[PDB]
Amino acid sequence: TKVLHTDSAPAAIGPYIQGVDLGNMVLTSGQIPVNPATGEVPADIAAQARQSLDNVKAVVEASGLTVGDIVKMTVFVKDLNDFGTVNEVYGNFFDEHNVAHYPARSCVEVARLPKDVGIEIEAIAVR
Amino acid sequence: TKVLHTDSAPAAIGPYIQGVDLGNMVLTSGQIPVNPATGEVPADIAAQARQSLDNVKAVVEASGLTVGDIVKMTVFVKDLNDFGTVNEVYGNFFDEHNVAHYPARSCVEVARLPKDVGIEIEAIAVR
Amino acid sequence: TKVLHTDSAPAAIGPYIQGVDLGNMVLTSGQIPVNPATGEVPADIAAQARQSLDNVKAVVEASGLTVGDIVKMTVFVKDLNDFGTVNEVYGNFFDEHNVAHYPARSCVEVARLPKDVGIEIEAIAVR
Ligand SMILES: [Ca+2]
Ligand SMILES: [Ca+2]
Ligand SMILES: [Mg+2]
Repeated sequence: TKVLHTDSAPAAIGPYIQGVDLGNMVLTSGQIPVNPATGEVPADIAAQARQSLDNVKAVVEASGLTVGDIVKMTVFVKDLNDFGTVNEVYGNFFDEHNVAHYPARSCVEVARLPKDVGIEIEAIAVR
Repeated sequence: TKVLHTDSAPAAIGPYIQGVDLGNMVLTSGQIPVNPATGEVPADIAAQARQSLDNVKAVVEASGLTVGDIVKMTVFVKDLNDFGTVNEVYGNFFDEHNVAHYPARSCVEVARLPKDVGIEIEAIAVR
Repeated sequence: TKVLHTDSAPAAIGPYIQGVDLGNMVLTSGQIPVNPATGEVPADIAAQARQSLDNVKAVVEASGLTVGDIVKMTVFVKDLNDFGTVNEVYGNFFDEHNVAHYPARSCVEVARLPKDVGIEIEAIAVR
């Protein structure tokens, strides 16, 4: 087991690590749309969706793996009315990374997220 | 890793795959109560719980595994007040498949689900 | 695979097991803050958080592993306004167990939890 840490994902400010490498599998903590360079969250959902995805990417890359190694993700959103926009950003993100296939996924609307963000994404990648 | 696909589960009409086979473990995407042949969702929760479970079963079976190979399920519901009905159907489904033991499970009521369905279920199975 | 059972975690009263041991990984069912000795749930969120964590620990210990082997946990809460208290208890718990590092984590506010509890936690541990 190895702790994953990267300055390209929001700093772990609390009792948790950004992600963990189990050897054959990598698990990331749920990533909120905080910009790692400023500590701020963009106002619009499209930008938040892309920021969370970029954060997931940073944690996965810290293990030496790539976006294409992601096999499952869970997407928690604050409002499914924005699902069209989130899916568009989400699909485009994987397309832009030239992945062989999209990962398996679960998506649900929650009552609230940390810092009142509109989305949180956790992922599983395999080596 | 291998992509899982079956006509017995709702077609992936978004940026995701039905499930993934990691060799030792199989992970399904969250399955909603859509009838794969008609694209329709039954009106009552008992029927929806049944359809989602059948969908999960289809994805797991696509890997060559069975319902008895499921080790963990996460059940997201729209209403814990229907938990009596959901719990009945859930237990019945596993009993009908003559499993040695029920899987580990987490159940929570979410704020909303894709397509305004009443339940979404994701599963982990092992070979 | 092996079924995990312990009298130190709430009794599985339904179609599920407390946890499962897959050999290299242990998965616990979501643990609610029920005190296994009395069957009661404490009123305050701090007590509930510690009770759920102790229940998770009990399931993990039933496999032969320890708190230090926990690598990922998902924390579902009924109210994020109680998150300062939950993080406090959560960090204190791992600190008291002298873990080398905190595990990866995802935290979201749900609409409702079984028995109307304020927190539910599920964990993954590795051997
Ligand atoms: Ca496009
Ligand atoms: Ca709602
Ligand atoms: Mg109701």
